[PDB]
Amino acid sequence: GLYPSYNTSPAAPDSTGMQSTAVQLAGKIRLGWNIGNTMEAIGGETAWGNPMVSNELLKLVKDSGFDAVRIPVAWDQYANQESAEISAAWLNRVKQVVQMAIDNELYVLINIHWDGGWLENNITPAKKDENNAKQKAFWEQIATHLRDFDEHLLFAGTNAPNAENAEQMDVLNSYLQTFVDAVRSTGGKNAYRVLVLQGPVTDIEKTNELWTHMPADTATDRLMAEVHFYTPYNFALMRQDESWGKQFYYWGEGFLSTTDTERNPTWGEEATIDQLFDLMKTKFVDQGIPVVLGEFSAMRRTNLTGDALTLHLAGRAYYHKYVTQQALARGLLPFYWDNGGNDNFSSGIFNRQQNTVFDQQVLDALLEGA
Ligand SMILES: *[C@H]1O[C@H](CO)[C@@H](O[C@@H]2O[C@H](CO[C@H]3OC[C@@H](O)[C@H](O)[C@H]3O)[C@@H](O[C@@H]3O[C@H](CO[C@H]4OC[C@@H](O)[C@H](O)[C@H]4O)[C@@H](O[C@@H]4O[C@H](CO)[C@@H](O)[C@H](O)[C@H]4O)[C@H](O)[C@H]3O)[C@H](O)[C@H]2O)[C@H](O)[C@H]1F
Repeated sequence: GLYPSYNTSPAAPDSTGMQSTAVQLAGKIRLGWNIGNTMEAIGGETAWGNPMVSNELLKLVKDSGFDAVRIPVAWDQYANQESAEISAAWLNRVKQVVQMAIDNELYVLINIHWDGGWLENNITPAKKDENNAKQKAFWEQIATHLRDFDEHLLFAGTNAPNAENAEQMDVLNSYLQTFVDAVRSTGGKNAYRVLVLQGPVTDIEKTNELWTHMPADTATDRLMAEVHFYTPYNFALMRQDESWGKQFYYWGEGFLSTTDTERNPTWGEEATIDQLFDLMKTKFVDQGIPVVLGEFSAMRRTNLTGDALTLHLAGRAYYHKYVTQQALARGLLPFYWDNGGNDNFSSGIFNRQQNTVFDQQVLDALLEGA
């Protein structure tokens, strides 16, 4: 025992408000919104330029057409490093955000995010034992504190674990098992809660290649898989050209340039999106395991001027509709990655300071795809 036990009040198993299976719950969610760069920000909830989460925001998210929110949460910076005890004040703040999301009739997925990297960048044999110990200690606390919420609340054990090979995959399977056991151990509604497990690098191709089995669960039919999606990188995230490749400003049938043609895609088009999603349908969905698509977005390039900009914006919108639509058609639940920014290279579709829509075009694209 590196750390004390935090499974200090285990409760009797409680199935009340927990009647849905993972498949049934996935049936209720078609469009999801990440509260990005907020509860996971290093330095505090407001450290990365977003205000504290308010009811008014969650209300706008609901009223705009989202069924669910994914809330990235940081924990390690709030914990005593000797004991792994998480601040009581932080636990209550997270609980409070969950409560308000569930009061606006949203499903809610809470994780341990990148979190400064303690687990995420350490899917390795040398770190396996210490990280399991912290995974267990944190999840005991988070689950105990959030135990009484009904099936509107789901937990995801990690964010984007960096497992690049079979030996790292084995370590990841260990981290994911530690998460399930920790949560189930607390009892209460946590005996039945739907949990979400992440694939290697949350990458479709690597998941298809390395994923072996789901963790063992004392509960029946209560697990989902998770991947993320930024294909093609050159369009969605790349901000400068490199020796290895050029940025794409434009994407989709009908929105390609004839003037700056080096800025059209050379890969990662519709057929590729289709092919990648079909891998997750076969590995998971077709086997009765839904798949959460926890993170996707193509950033805005507002450093373009004139018809270049207009064309980028059209393709950028279509990209979000196509991903949303083609993911839903295959049993993946799309959660848009929103960082709150309204400036160049950002992904915020709301203006968080005013509780209004900043990017109506991408909002409509998402809803149409939905
Ligand atoms: C899936 O991928 C998503 C897309 O990459 C991830 O979201 C992105 O997260 C990074 C944080 O990265 C850490 O967590 C993820 C790990 O994979 C990384 O290895 C870690 O480094 C965010 O970057 C942070 O952004 C904040 C906020 O400001 C920026 O973003 C908003 C935009 O409007 C603005 O123009 C950007 O400047 C940065 O905080 C600011 O920093 C400056 C400089 O010190 C300071 O003046 C500001 O006051 C301060 O607010 C921060 O330094 C930067 O790391 C991405 O914005 C986010 O999209 C997702 O986490 C992953 F799971």
